[PDB]
Amino acid sequence: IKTKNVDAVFVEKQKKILSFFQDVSQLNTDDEYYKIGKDYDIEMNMDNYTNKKAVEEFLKMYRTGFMPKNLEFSVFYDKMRDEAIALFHLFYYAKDFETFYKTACFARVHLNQGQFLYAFYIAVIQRSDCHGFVVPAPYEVYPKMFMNMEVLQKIYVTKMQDGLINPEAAAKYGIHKENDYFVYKANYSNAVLYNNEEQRLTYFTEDIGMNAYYYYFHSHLPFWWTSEKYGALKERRGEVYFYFYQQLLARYYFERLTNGLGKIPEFSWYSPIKTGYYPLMLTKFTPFAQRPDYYNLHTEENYERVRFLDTYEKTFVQFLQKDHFEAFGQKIDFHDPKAINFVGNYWQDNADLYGEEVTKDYQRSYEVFARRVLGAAPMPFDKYTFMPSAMDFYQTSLRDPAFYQLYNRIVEYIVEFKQYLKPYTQDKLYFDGVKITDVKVDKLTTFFENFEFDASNSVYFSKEEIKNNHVHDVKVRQPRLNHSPFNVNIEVDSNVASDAVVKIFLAPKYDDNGIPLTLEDNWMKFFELDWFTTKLTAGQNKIIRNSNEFVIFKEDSVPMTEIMKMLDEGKVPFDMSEEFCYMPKRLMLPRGTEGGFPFQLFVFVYPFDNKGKDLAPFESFVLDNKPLGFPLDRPVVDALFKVPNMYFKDIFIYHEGERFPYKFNIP
Amino acid sequence: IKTKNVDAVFVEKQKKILSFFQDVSQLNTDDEYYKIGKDYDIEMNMDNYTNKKAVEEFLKMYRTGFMPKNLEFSVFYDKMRDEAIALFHLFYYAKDFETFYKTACFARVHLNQGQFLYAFYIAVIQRSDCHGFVVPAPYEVYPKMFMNMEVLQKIYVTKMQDGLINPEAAAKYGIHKENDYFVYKANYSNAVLYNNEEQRLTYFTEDIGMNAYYYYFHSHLPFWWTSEKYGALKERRGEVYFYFYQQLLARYYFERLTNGLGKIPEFSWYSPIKTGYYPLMLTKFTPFAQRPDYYNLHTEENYERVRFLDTYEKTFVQFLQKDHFEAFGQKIDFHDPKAINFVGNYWQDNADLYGEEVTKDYQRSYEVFARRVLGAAPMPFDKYTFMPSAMDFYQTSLRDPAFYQLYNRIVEYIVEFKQYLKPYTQDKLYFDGVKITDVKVDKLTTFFENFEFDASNSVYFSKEEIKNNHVHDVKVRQPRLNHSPFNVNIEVDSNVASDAVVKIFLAPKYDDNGIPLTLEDNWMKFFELDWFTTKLTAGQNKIIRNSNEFVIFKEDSVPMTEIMKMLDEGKVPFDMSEEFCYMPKRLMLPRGTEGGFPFQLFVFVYPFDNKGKDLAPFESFVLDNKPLGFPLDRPVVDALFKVPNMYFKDIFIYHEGERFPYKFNIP
Ligand code: NA
Ligand code: NA
Repeated sequence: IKTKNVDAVFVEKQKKILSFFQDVSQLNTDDEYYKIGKDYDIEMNMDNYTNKKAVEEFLKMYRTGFMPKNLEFSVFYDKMRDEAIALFHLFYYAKDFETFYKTACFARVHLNQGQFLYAFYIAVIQRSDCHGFVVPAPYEVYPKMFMNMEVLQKIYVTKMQDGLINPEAAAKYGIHKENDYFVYKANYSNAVLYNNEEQRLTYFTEDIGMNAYYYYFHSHLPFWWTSEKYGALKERRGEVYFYFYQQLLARYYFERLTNGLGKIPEFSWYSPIKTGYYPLMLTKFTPFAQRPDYYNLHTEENYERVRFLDTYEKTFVQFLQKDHFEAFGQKIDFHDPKAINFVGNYWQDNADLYGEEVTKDYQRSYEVFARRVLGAAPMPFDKYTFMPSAMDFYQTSLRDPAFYQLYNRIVEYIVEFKQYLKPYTQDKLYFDGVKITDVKVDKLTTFFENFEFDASNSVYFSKEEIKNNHVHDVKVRQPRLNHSPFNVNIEVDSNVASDAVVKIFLAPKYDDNGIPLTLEDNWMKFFELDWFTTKLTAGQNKIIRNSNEFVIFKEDSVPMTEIMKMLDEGKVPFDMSEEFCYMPKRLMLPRGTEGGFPFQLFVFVYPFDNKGKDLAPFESFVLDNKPLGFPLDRPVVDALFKVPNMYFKDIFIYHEGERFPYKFNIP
Repeated sequence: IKTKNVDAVFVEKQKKILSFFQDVSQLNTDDEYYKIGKDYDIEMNMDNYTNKKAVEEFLKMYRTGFMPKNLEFSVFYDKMRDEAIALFHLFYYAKDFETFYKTACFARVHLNQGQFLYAFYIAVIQRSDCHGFVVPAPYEVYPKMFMNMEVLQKIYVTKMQDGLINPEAAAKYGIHKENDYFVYKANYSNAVLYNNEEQRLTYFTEDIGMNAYYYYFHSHLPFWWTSEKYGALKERRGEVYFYFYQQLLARYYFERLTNGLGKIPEFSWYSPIKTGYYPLMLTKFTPFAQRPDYYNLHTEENYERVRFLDTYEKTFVQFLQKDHFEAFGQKIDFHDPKAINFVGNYWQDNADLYGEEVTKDYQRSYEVFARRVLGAAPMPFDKYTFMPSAMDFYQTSLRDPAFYQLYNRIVEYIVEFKQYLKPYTQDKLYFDGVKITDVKVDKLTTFFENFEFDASNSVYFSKEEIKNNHVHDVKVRQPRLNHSPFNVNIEVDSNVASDAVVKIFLAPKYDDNGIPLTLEDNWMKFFELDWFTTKLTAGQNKIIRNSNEFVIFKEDSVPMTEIMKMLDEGKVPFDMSEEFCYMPKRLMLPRGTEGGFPFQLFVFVYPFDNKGKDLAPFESFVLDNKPLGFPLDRPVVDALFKVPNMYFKDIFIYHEGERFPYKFNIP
């Protein structure tokens, strides 16, 4: 739908990129990438990389040996990570497109496909020549990680059988051929297993968009890499960390509310953890590890891990006990809101915490080991051989209740810091002579709709079938949440011509007992929907803002084949070219109820720095230096806070149509 | 066997020394030491001590009162320790031999014998005039701590009875008279009790040599005393600590392997500990404390102790979290391998950790309290009255599985530091133009053989019997492990005349599942056998090294009576005069199996600093400043490591003869 135009030169480059996301598990020896790949000599091309040191390091490490082709790559393990990072450096410091391309061809040919794709996807994102380029949605690149094993197996069965043996029989199982695609209907995990109440939320926690979303978040801004590239953004890194989780968690909490599930559970490393996770997914070697209910974190195997983790926390508790201290070669003062940077970087243990370009093995990650122990897997066999859990991958992390429980813990500690900050005062927040006299919102209505994604990358083909470009294409379809578009009409009385910023937040109305929600202690349950600017004339004004224009969300990724068609028309998708790392639009609202679950909308209008000139979106945010999530980035005091340029509207989220996703999947 | 010659002046002094290790529990009032002892006045002789402050402190403390004669001294308790240290200062700062001697005479006469012997043994070792002198093996001085109570009681019975009542009946019990010695055959603890699998290792963990060995290690270099005396060695103290345990533990792990017992168990102070220890030993007041299986460390009595211990560890975890920090008035950087000193001193909490000559009560020992809580004894009655456990003494410490579990924990934390160090590079380790083309090793064969030790010091005599120099002498005999001597023939191709160092390590082949062992993660399971130097000529060379010449081990101590005979022949034992603090030779190999348990030998040849001059052993090590355990003192990367001057030979440890020690002790 929303597109953008592109010259034949961009087209050739884009198709070259996408060729690496096409048949990922296998090698076409006839194909151009293979000829290039097989014999390409990095050493002879040394002067075609910006950074000799990087390439040397790569050749060293590579001649030493990388991970093998049959294993499962995860970034959370040292040696694999380092291999990946070196490969990435290689892609990144390539002189030009051509060399980068030749470098990929090599790596595709010579290396573990998981490692390669991790590296490449990030390089494409992070390279400056490649800004403007497009990467396929992660569920197409790694489809095996966006579906339960039931479906995956059905796919393999159908392929072994070279088609359906009894079409009518297959239809009972949600399998049918549609033109030259085989289509699998896919149920969420709780259609087959309801082990605890968390399964109530599967349509969210398993939603291929939510998971892809987290995968983008990491890809844009990996914990091991410095934010150097982004210049000024670097000094805000910590801020972005906290914001991302605090937002995600708020959105998650909304889902919880509408399923009658309340606040996110706390755990202790010295105690068993009540909430299990039974992953219904596997790998060519092993199944993902399961965590039974009341799994005891404190066993022989974890004793040392727990020590480390306990210390990592106690250390931050000590920071909170002083207000000003020296850590990691910086001098920190918790009265300073800019210290959020340090705090965010502390918890993520990222490159910017130290002054470095990449993290080092001895700089041990709290998140890595939290994930590792929460994951409940047995100890890895060797460095390349471990039992995967959902927290070994960004594609799968959102699937485990424990994920939210972990980041909840971290975020909470970060707000323990936020308490140091002076609450915004009356006269910091006032917009003199402007008043929001009314807010009116359209119908807020959620629903489910079937969605298909191309899952072909999961299918293995034959020597003979590959040269024949024989087609066995696979689509997986499942109900995914969506909502109807809606308008927010804001009526404001500006005394005077002024330029304003309008901000829109969604928040809960009551807690799960009907206690109405007070800002004083519920400010962090506010989810930001929109940020925009408006000319405000004297007298009466009215802004109309449509949920499609909301800046914080994106449209669904277009499939590769569709992107591929658009390229022949000098076209490319807009949203995928620029706006990929945002939350998908359909998920903005939690699942409402047939009778209208109560939330509230917080509209806030405040003075914009004129510019004296015309305005464009991206730099317009950077010109006003308000902290992310303003004015709800720190504790509020209700009475000191409320003001005429604020408005709170009680709203109701309805749901229409079929309420349970499995009803779509009925034979 | 290996002896050395000595003038009549040394002889008189040596016999004077040994007279204090002769009848230790009783006083001969007719004897010369007593006459001297009883009336000797320290105050009047004040000007015969180097250090007035020391002697004053002694007289103060002594007039206050020392520990009583009937109790059991341990160095791990404050007040007793301080008394000991003061006594030691007195012995140490004596002007000359004569005064030192007069000082001992006094202390023997006036003080607790345990305290006295602890003090004296160390003073003899540490005094410069006394270098060259010889101390009896600890199992002769403290025989009660090198045998189970069954045997001790048999000794007392036979003495009360003034001999054997029915020789034939006694023979059933492993008791018989042999000339004028009464001989007791002694079984290891598991012949009478197999409470858990650790009992499989008793022939090692109870071996009187291994235990004596640890006792020497402490005596040479007590945690409470500065390494000032040893000059340059002081800056290496921490290094020696880690090395000693890391070596001992490796040797221990070997024993584990050949008994099918695997890796050393981890514990938690907040959890019960699975491995019990049932000491079969006692004291004139009480039995040693027992730790049942699944003994809970976390009870009211230990709550505070655990806090302290937990903190002591968390503190080091924090050091690891920074790489560079200030602690104990030093600035530490963990990228610097010399920081090992600080690290070793941190864990031992020794005098050199602070800048001091002796430790102070307020400088609370991690090892002391770890020992105390692991020991499972109830809380001491008063300062001189406690229930002993095997970890209250260096003579007994090796007997408890918990000992290895403790030092394992510590060592592991220290290798967590070792990860900071940059792995030796290809060109640090290469020996250009030299190549080990072959290694061939003789038959590696272990066996048991009966060993006797004079245990007479455990026998109480009569007023009448003492003046009559009536003889009731006691020998304890038990099978102890040994092995056949063997040659390592190393074939090397030196391009050129060079001087080299050869090093020999013993290491495991597989883990307990048959996974072959990779240096990357098994470097710390390498046990160093030999360090020597060789002229290497151009063309083909071959070094032949015999296990007797291996520098790291020693021959068995000669008994006092035998030493006593040698003195009448202007002779003294060589090994006991210089080489006492080394591991006994017989234990170098773990117990093999009748069919050949697999290990491997690592030979490594590297360039020696010419000297331009002739070479002697002790300073030849100090001229090349390679860290202890080079090249295996830090993590290795297999591929970066291997080199032509290295060689790895698969080897097999056979065992011959009777496999179980109890079969020697059969009536
Ligand atoms: Na939590
Ligand atoms: Na341990």
